[PDB]
Amino acid sequence: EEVETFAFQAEIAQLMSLIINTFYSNKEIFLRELISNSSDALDKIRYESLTDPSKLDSGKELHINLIPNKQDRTLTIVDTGIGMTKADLINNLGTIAKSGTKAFMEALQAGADISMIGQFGVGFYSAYLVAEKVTVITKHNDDEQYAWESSAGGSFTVRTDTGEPMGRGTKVILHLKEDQTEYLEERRIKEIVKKHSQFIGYPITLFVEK
Ligand SMILES: Nc1ncnc2[nH]cnc12
Repeated sequence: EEVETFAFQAEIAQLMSLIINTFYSNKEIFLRELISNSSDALDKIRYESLTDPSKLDSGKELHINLIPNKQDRTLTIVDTGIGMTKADLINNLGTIAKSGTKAFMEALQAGADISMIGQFGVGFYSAYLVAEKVTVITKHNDDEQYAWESSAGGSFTVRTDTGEPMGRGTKVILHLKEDQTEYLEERRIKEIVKKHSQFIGYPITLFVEK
């Protein structure tokens, strides 16, 4: 029931402020970037399992689920990948985000655009193109289940998660901005997945709603 609050490193705070406040119409790349992250996490537990099959005792299925919820105005990306320890979460969700931001902003001045964010290892933060808040629920074999959350503004929280047990993996819950609800529509998500993620090597299931 204890919540810890952390400050973002200055460079990540600046990155998030850039993504939040730059005029950039091609916001759909956020989903490509989150699906790519999930794919990398699934590769990692698969790789670990090749020499230690017990790594899959927490779940043998390796997949990515996309879950829109119009009532909550949320779009959730679920994977059964390696997941993240508490230390991984605090360390910028397993990324080298300080140095990657630096490389990304230097690329932006030399004629790169925001869609190239994933080449600098910080594509997670493109979530803020379309979300006002992001909640990440995660479970790694070596640690307990945790919830990370941030509405930008310079800080994030970490707490033990009491929700439904996940087994192993990561859920990225996007609390969408009011003018970005097109990403809850079935036909729009399908369009984006077919365009940017057609060759991902894991089944991607787009859930539907009542
Ligand atoms: N889906 C994911 N799995 C593991 N680490 C991550 N860091 C960011 N997204 C992640």
